Amino acid sequence: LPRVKHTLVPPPFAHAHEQVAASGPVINEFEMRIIEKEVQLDEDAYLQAMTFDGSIPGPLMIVHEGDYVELTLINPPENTMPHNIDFHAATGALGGGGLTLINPGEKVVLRFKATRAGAFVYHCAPGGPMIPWHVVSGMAGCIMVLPRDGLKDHEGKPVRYDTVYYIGESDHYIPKDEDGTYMRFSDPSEGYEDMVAVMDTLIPSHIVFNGAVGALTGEGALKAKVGDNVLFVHSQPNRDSRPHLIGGHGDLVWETGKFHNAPERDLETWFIRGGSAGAALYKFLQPGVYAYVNHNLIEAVHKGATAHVLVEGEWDNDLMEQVVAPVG
Amino acid sequence: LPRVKHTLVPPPFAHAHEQVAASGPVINEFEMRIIEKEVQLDEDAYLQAMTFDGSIPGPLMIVHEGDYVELTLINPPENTMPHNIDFHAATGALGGGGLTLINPGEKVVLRFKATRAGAFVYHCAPGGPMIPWHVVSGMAGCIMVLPRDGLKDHEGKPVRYDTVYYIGESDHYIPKDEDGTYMRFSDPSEGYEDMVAVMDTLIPSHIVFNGAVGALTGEGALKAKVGDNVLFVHSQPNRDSRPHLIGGHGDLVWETGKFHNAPERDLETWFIRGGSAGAALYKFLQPGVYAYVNHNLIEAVHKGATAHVLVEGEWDNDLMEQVVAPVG
Amino acid sequence: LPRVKHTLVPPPFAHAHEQVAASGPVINEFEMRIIEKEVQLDEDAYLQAMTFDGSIPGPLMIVHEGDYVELTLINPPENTMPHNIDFHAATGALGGGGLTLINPGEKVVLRFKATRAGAFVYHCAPGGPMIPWHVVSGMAGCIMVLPRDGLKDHEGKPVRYDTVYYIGESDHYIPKDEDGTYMRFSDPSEGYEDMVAVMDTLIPSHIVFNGAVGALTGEGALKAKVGDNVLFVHSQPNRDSRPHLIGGHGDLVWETGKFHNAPERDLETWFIRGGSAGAALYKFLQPGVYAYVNHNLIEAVHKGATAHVLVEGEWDNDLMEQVVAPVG
Ligand SMILES: [Cu+2]
Ligand SMILES: [Cu+2]
Ligand SMILES: [Cu+2]
Ligand SMILES: [Cu+2]
Ligand SMILES: [Cu+2]
Ligand SMILES: [Cu+2]
Ligand SMILES: [Mg+2]
Ligand SMILES: [Mg+2]
Ligand SMILES: [Mg+2]
Ligand SMILES: [Mg+2]
Ligand SMILES: [Mg+2]
Ligand SMILES: [Mg+2]
Ligand SMILES: [Mg+2]
Ligand SMILES: [Mg+2]
Ligand SMILES: [Mg+2]
Repeated sequence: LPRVKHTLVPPPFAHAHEQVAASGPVINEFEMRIIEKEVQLDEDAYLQAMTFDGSIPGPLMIVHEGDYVELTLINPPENTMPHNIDFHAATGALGGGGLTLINPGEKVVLRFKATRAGAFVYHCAPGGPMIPWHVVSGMAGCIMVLPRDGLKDHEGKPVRYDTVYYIGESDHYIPKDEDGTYMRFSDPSEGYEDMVAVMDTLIPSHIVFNGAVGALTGEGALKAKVGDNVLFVHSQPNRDSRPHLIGGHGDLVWETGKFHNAPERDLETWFIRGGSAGAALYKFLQPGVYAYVNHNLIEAVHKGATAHVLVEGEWDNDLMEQVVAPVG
Repeated sequence: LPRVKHTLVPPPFAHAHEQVAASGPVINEFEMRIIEKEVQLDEDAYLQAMTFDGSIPGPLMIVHEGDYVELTLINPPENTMPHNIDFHAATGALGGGGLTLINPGEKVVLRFKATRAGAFVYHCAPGGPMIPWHVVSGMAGCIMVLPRDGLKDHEGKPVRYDTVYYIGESDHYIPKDEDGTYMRFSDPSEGYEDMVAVMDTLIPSHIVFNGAVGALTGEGALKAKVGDNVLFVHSQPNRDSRPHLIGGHGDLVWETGKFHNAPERDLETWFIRGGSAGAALYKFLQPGVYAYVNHNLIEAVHKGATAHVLVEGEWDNDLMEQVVAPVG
Repeated sequence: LPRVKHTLVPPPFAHAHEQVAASGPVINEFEMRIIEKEVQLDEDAYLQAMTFDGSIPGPLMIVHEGDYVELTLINPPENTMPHNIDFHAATGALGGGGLTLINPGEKVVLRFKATRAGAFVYHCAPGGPMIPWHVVSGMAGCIMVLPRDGLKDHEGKPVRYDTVYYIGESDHYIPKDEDGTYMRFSDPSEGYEDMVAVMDTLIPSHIVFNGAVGALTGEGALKAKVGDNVLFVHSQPNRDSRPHLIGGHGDLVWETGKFHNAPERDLETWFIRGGSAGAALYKFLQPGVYAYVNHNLIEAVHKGATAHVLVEGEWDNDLMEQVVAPVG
């Protein structure tokens, strides 16, 4: 088969691809370097992170159903921990987890057949308590396996997006001093026991998009134009989420994220199960600011799960109009 | 278009309406007054509440798909906070949030087109941390946008309800003294910091139907007759719920709440995503008491999420019979 | 109608049955003894348990749609509490709860018609705060009501399983000393107040399959062969779960668990609503170890929600291959 080498792009963006496969099956070649580093989650909150390719989430991979995926995974010598990868897209050996365990200083190449269309989580899963710990330290991303003929709606009609944004949502469990301020450590291992204690409460200290509070707001805000069909691919490798586009809807939504299932329509809020990726298509109809949020609003605002979308275009009074301005 | 002025009715009831639109599109006129007040949630538990029209949830609005909605929203001078409204039913300006911010002493009129059929949350969302806070202080309701030709099942057959009940479920975060008793404040602002601390744990002190523990039990119990088709419209603006009619089922269920999607059938328990409204139709077959509950039973019983339904009619031994009474 | 007496088998196994009903409607006779006993959840963690037939979950019952179910329920004199049973499969009297309350020393026989196909929770529900308490002390199981003609897919095609495994997931709330170690009591009543306090946080101390941490790992691991179609019936009577077969998928999934609804396909992770049972069919394609987990990985690993499946057969390099072994 033809081989195709991809240059991955950081989230929320996506590497160059075509929705309708331009060729028959190919072998898709990707490479990622595991990067262990402390990352700033919020003003005075840091995580001893473990990442695929330096980002949280790991970068989005896009292939077509029936293609193969060959991932070269590298664990540089500066790292402290063994690591591996579990593709929920894959069949066998714990999603690849059982064939990809690498020590600092090693690399591995895994091939699998992308036999099933949909957005899928990939995540580290070295074994035992290392499994949740590596995930909640940021070690998860997404691979999107498109049907060879592109997306289809609930009636089998072809549908197309102008833009895909990959929204990786991640729950983190940063230990706190008695006064509520966050603790700092020299490395992930030093912080492990105190993190486990937070993990055991099941209460995230932070729940973020693109690896930090406000990553996708301000200068990081998503951009679109009236008329654009935007696919929002949303992963959550460990905990549930309930995405909502404030001022919009999900025109077509695969909340369980598998493209041969019929999508639901007109959703206000949908549901990403912890350990999965879903996808929602919306055509923007109005200009202005939108917020894309986890609609546990405490999770959205206090914990960090809020992105903004800035949309340019012409306002439509038929859809909405302020008939009487605030007055009194 | 014709204009129609509605008199809203408190939950769990619904204002006068027809399921199959009697006319072509109309402009529906509603008015609500924001009422800030301390409300009793339980025997020794009070909330500094912020309400639409004095109730938790805010009252149910019912219109048809393609109609317009013109809401006059009033923030009386006795109130302390600015407020607004986000209709998840609406397209643009943060659901109307960006066009409806009003100070105490002001009123505003918003128009929007109800372009999408389904039950939708409406909720206050003034901006930033005010957003979760106003919601968890009780500031949310529901608008139900019926298809012009009424409800249809999974096969496109017309279906009809005898009764709609609006069940508004709300999670609250009342601060506690060390001994577990609940704190009281002079106004919402005074209580804000202590409430944020509870909010951050993500653990509600109370989860209630119709604004208080036992609101829909005892004298508040819902009523029906064997043979009645009852639509249970269930909102939860901030947190997930898993509704269950004890002794019954969901005959037709739109758990994501959007009527053009095919409903599921025969459900024991369904799922309302935080930030959404769903709807379930059941035809009562047996008389007696039923409980309608969030089936996290701790949430149902300890937190307050239990309603009762008292059903009159004739018992059917073919469905169930006590063959041998307790004996020994 | 013919009467059929069943010998129940402990979970995760299932009593002898046929998927396509061999006869027209029958009356299915089951008997269960309530057993109150302290059970070991983990190395140094015990629960004052209340069980159907001595197991957590209670044993799986399997009947066909249109059959009757006659359960003889026995509360031996050594027990301390009244008990009853609520079949979510049943119509009327709080699922049978209102016809089955029995004191220690009593027995009762309930008949109901299994009018609806699907997997359903059954659980104790004596009344008031006894309801969540008996459930979280282990008092819940499942009845699976198969369509008379067996399972059908999203296109109405007959499908068949080789093996059903009943995975009962249960959240428990064991009180802790200040140092984080677990408390022991002489009986359930002695432990009640301290358990309520844990219940109120909504944070389980343990979340287990088949009644204990590691029940379904090690010697308890599930077994299958490449090619086997295994139905995983998954109940959670009180709290949500998000099941995942590591290294596999859900080929056909009824996450809300009602068989006349079309299943979704190719799922990575699905969702069991608290208070329900769902079911997922998978055909094993690769040999080796799999883990079946709640994909809140903290819940899976720290809390106990992990089962293993050991699969024998021939490896398929087309699906997955380690192209370059760890090297460096
Ligand atoms: Cu790792
Ligand atoms: Cu996984
Ligand atoms: Cu407000
Ligand atoms: Cu909203
Ligand atoms: Cu009991
Ligand atoms: Cu129940
Ligand atoms: Mg690179
Ligand atoms: Mg400090
Ligand atoms: Mg469209
Ligand atoms: Mg009025
Ligand atoms: Mg006090
Ligand atoms: Mg019917
Ligand atoms: Mg026996
Ligand atoms: Mg101790
Ligand atoms: Mg198949």
